[PDB]
Amino acid sequence: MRGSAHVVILGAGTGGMPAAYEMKEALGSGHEVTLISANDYFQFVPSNPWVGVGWKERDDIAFPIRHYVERKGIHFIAQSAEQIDAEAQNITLADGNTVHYDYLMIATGPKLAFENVPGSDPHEGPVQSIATVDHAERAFAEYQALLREPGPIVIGAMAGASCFGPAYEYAMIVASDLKKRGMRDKIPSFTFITSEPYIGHLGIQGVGDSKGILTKGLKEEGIEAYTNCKVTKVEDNKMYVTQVDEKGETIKEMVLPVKFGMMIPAFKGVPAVAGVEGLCNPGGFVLVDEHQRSKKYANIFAAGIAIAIPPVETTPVPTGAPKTGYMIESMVSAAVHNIKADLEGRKGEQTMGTWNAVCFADMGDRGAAFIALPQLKPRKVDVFAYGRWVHLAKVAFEKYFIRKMKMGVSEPFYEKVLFKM
Amino acid sequence: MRGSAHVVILGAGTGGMPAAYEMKEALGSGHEVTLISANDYFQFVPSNPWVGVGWKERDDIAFPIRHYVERKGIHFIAQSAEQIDAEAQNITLADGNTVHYDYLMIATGPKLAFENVPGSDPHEGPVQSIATVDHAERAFAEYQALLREPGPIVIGAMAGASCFGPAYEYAMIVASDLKKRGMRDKIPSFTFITSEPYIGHLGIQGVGDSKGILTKGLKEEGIEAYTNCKVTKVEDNKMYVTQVDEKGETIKEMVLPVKFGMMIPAFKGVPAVAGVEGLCNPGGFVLVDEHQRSKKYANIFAAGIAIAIPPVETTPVPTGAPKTGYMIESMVSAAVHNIKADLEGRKGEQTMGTWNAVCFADMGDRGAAFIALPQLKPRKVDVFAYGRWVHLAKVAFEKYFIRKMKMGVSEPFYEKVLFKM
Ligand SMILES: Cc1cc2nc3c(=O)[nH]c(=O)nc-3n(C[C@H](O)[C@H](O)[C@H](O)COP(=O)(O)OP(=O)(O)OC[C@H]3O[C@@H](n4cnc5c(N)ncnc54)[C@H](O)[C@@H]3O)c2cc1C
Ligand SMILES: Cc1cc2nc3c(=O)[nH]c(=O)nc-3n(C[C@H](O)[C@H](O)[C@H](O)COP(=O)(O)OP(=O)(O)OC[C@H]3O[C@@H](n4cnc5c(N)ncnc54)[C@H](O)[C@@H]3O)c2cc1C
Ligand SMILES: CCCCCCCCCCCCO[C@@H]1O[C@H](CO)[C@@H](O[C@H]2O[C@H](CO)[C@@H](O)[C@H](O)[C@H]2O)[C@H](O)[C@H]1O
Ligand SMILES: CCCCCCCCCCCCO[C@@H]1O[C@H](CO)[C@@H](O[C@H]2O[C@H](CO)[C@@H](O)[C@H](O)[C@H]2O)[C@H](O)[C@H]1O
Ligand SMILES: CCCCCCCCCCC1=C(C)C(=O)C(OC)=C(OC)C1=O
Ligand SMILES: CCCCCCCCCCC1=C(C)C(=O)C(OC)=C(OC)C1=O
Ligand SMILES: [S]
Ligand SMILES: [S]
Ligand SMILES: [S]
Ligand SMILES: [S]
Ligand SMILES: [S]
Ligand SMILES: [S]
Ligand SMILES: [S]
Ligand SMILES: [S]
Repeated sequence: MRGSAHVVILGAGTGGMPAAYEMKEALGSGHEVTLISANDYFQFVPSNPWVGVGWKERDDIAFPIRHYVERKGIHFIAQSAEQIDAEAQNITLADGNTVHYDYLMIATGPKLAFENVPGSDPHEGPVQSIATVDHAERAFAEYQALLREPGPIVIGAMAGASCFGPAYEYAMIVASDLKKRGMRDKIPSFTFITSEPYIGHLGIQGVGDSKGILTKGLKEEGIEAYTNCKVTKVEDNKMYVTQVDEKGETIKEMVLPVKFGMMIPAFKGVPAVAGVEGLCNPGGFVLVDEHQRSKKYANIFAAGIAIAIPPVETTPVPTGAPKTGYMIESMVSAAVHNIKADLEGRKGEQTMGTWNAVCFADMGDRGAAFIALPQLKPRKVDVFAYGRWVHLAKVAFEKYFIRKMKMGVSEPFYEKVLFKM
Repeated sequence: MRGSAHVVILGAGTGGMPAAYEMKEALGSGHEVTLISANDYFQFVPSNPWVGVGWKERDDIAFPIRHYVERKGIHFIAQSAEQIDAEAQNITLADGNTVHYDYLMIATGPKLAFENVPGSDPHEGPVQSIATVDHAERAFAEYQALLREPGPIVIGAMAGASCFGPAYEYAMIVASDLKKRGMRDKIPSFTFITSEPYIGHLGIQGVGDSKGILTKGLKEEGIEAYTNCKVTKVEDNKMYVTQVDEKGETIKEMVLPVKFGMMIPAFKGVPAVAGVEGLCNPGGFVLVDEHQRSKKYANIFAAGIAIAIPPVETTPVPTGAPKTGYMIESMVSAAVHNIKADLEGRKGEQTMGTWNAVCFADMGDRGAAFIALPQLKPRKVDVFAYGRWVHLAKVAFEKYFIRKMKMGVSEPFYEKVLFKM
């Protein structure tokens, strides 16, 4: 309402949860902050690969949202948005109720585009997913069925994927768990299929010695690896793969039987968001300016995987650059600051800052991590690390983030940097 | 004087220069700030290895101090301190004049302890030094004499050394320059001798894959490498080396002819500082608390290589941990803050923060760098990087630091971190 703006945050994930707390803290008691999300619980996404191999349980990485945001004055609606009318500024929920907003912050993350590859939906065949805790529990169930009846394994990343780290991670811990169960030698073949132009490209043209280190890691585990691949269909428990060369010409086709599989799908924008006229690019990603404001609607902002970021490279098989946690939080922080500014007359000048990608993968006793910025080479920081300490950092960060999501965030978030001061 | 404290900074190096500017900025017009140093010019130390192989000239890395600090209100005395009387609070200069102080900040850096190894002084034999621009110009002159009359090369680090990075760097660029001159095949032998327990220990128990990467680098260049070595004497152009095992027992002795050599010496405290009764440990390093205040004299502070830092490890051949640029600046910043606090009644609570080591080495087209913290394992950050980007960062940092040393420093120094914002 006038003088008491209603700010709605769509999606309670890595960007949306923090955004709700920060929005409420920034606006105070004079404004209404409503968080709307498809699930009633928060999940810590980077832990999903561990759930998928049974090293972690749902209860370790997820928790009910309601009580935590409500005690901060935030209204919570555990309902999926089905439709967004940007003119009337109304959101239609799954149950048919309508929520009005004065400002909308879209943090809806990715639609997992299984439809790009017929048969690839986790519910339609042997190719599973670890993108969400629901999918990862199902992936683990299929992993156990593999343990009962050993057969070929295929893990990797589809054409259009932008999130390659977790595929390597999942391949490695699957291999590790198989060894730990004395079951590794029962596996007929273990294949890694990726749309990357080379191993360890990671959608960012490589970082540090990612290529050499990931190549050697897969070889150490007896995992045969194919790059420049796109999967055309999954059918009769077989994966039809087409491999191209630098100029997109087919250099071979393959048919791989799959008893147990996991391919990271391409990400698109979720339907309620993509469905908003003039809001998104053809992928369903929100077109925003440097202030996280939609280029079409001045009272719509976006952060997280939901926003569109221009490519800088074009690979033989389509691939995308990842949108990772630290950059997401900078997007959120910026959106909250600029919305508050709007409420108080000013144009917020805050931006996301420099593009960066940061990723941590835990293999059990040791981890791998990278940091790359900015997007294009030569970079200011281009590092790849491996060791027990990376594992310890992942464990520590997970504990911290989950606690923050329960206790609330003021907050210039990453002051997890005073481990210096 | 009372109500107008006189603050003296001893030594105009990596810590002392910034300290003088920051002290003056922090105290203002009501207090006198005097900078006293042995040389009338500032030099950028990390560039010395390049001078030593002729890739850089003195004029690229050094400049006259006087006009730059004087225009900030800082008094400059280009004279070495010979004696410090901590009771009377008087400093005796080389020319016999005496300077009184109310507060003294010691930033005198290392005494290069050539006396530990008879014959090892650059002026007494073939073993040269790249620790200072004076030494590096002499090292380069000897390098040219090697070019005229090829003979064996020995590069490395003495027992008690704490600064290993530059030895590896110097070995690598010497090898590289020899190749570029079509002179590499004329060299009878190229040996690397270190007190480290293994290649790439770096006095910090290794960082990232420093061991594997430095080992392979030396092998690539046809440099034969010996660890756990101490040099007992240099005599008749021969280096007498003793190699021990884990328990300090001699496993062999060697006599290496040397036409051209460069060994990083052990560092001690400079004589004027070490000579102050009760100020220093037996190495001549100032004993300070976490606030950079001498444990004996409350109006004496210290920062940089001059302070004592307890060992965390004890190697078969004595070695030390390095004290590098970012930690030095945090020491300086702390000392300045706590001295100002003292002037205004309070006890400054500011500390150096977490121990860390950061180092950059430029090989020409590509560089190697590391970051390690804290000192003891398992670390929070333990990274080793290599690439063209490391080279670009070194080049950039040198330009920045030198410019800052001319323009002055307010200043919470490392905001060379807003390459993010
Ligand atoms: C397996 C995996 C591992 C990852 N590892 C890392 C890592 O190590 N480091 C790192 O920095 N990043 C990592 N990422 C990338 C990225 O940080 C995460 O994907 C992150 O969760 C993205 O945050 P988000 O807020 O944009 O989307 P999400 O966290 O997915 O949140 C989106 C939210 O919106 C909700 N939603 C969607 N549609 C609707 C709708 N119509 N109505 C209401 N709610 C809706 C969803 O339920 C969800 O709650 C990982 C990604 C995955 C998939
Ligand atoms: C070859 C080399 C490479 C290095 N590379 C790196 C690097 O890559 N990264 C990094 O972070 N660190 C590096 N270091 C380590 C460290 O950062 C430097 O040694 C740094 O210069 C130390 O700063 P300081 O202020 O303690 O001493 P210094 O910079 O040596 O300054 C001491 C000053 O005190 C003066 N002085 C000494 N005695 C007296 C006296 N009696 N009276 C008056 N003045 C006196 C000296 O002339 C000098 O000006 C390098 C060291 C060396 C030697
Ligand atoms: C985070 C995003 C990236 C993708 C996710 C993770 C992918 C899986 C990683 C597989 C790597 C396994 O392979 C491992 O690599 C490193 C090489 O750097 C080796 O380790 C080597 O360097 C490390 C330091 O970095 C040293 O501590 C170690 O002593 C040395 O041997 C290991 O001996 C090898 O076993
Ligand atoms: C900064 C303090 C440390 C000491 C100072 C410097 C010591 C000298 C460094 C010698 C290293 C030379 O050896 C070099 O190492 C790296 C391995 O990581 C290799 O490079 C490898 O990893 C890098 C990334 O980190 C990739 O960009 C590269 O494509 C890959 O081949 C090079 O092919 C090899 O030539
Ligand atoms: C340029 C700054 C990078 C941040 C590095 C320090 C600590 C944070 C690690 C990165 C990270 C972030 C930011 C993060 O938000 C996240 O969760 C989605 C992770 O997964 C575990 C991460 O690993
Ligand atoms: C933990 C923070 C580390 C700082 C990294 C970012 C940029 C600075 C590089 C380190 C460095 C410092 C601090 C530094 O003071 C210095 O000069 C003595 C260098 O030599 C070139 C350095 O390489
Ligand atoms: S997935
Ligand atoms: S990702
Ligand atoms: S990734
Ligand atoms: S990631
Ligand atoms: S040296
Ligand atoms: S050093
Ligand atoms: S070093
Ligand atoms: S260094």
